[PDB]
Amino acid sequence: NPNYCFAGKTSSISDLKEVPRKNITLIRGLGHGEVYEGQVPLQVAVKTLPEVCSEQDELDFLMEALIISKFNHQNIVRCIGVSLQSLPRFILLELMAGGDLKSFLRETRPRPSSLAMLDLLHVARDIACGCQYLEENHFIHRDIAARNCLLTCPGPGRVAKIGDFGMARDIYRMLPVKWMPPEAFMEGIFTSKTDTWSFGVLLWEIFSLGYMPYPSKSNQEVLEFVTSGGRMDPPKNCPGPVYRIMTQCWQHQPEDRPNFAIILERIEYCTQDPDVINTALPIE
Ligand SMILES: C[C@@H](Oc1cc(-c2cccc(S(C)(=O)=O)c2)cnc1N)c1cc(F)ccc1N1NC=CN1
Repeated sequence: NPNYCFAGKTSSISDLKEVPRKNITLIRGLGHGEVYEGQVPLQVAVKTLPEVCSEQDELDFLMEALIISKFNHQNIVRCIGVSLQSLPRFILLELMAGGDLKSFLRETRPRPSSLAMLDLLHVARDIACGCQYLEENHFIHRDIAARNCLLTCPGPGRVAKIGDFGMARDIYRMLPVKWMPPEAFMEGIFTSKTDTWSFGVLLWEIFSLGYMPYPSKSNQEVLEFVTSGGRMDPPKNCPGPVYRIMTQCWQHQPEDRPNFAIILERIEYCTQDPDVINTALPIE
């Protein structure tokens, strides 16, 4: 059984909370291996490992379990436990009834039939807080993007959390190029400033209300665009103060990009600014 180290502490499969299979009930699919809504009553999202898999897939699954179980922060999805001693094997996560952030943005965007700038700034703050936690614990996420974030509920009290760690698990042992800084896809150098760049792209995703980054551009086109200094324009109706956070996250030199403490400070300032939060989002 392979070990996992986070924050200088070492854990193993034995440290995972094994939940008796008989105590676990599947309710319905949530999409995808496959993920189900379940009960243990505690509501859970149940990630499954296909029984037809390689020994490598099984190690990947175990490592994902260790990674999430060892985090402790309000903006990172909780792991209730695992069921690894029955097949198919389960990882049990906090059920985020709001679903993934990218689909939420698409589905909840203002129309003649609702969201405000403050809703978006709150999502941004939430994820930035999670990223700050990762940064201060020297963990590089490597794939900070709307598709990897979840919401506790559809309504105003929603809290956003980072909910997937598959890329980080792979690296611990298909590239998200549109979310990566120049030194990452060029030299394969990763640091906390890698996540800062990605957060800038997530910020664009959020204030565009769920558009794919670099509209009309392919991966290689983005690679060449970003490498030569190209940056995305502001999303429709995006306040200048918010766009300026994005452009700071996308500084070419990693040292010129803000850490997440500074990012959080800037998001907070935007939230206070009436001219920012009084700005209406577009209605499609
Ligand atoms: C592993 C999975 O975890 C979850 C999904 C949903 C969740 C996702 C979508 C919709 C709903 S719903 C129908 O209950 O509103 C709940 C709610 N809680 C989770 N803990 C997940 C984590 C992410 F960070 C991003 C996407 C997903 N998936 N995987 C398969 C589907 N989403």
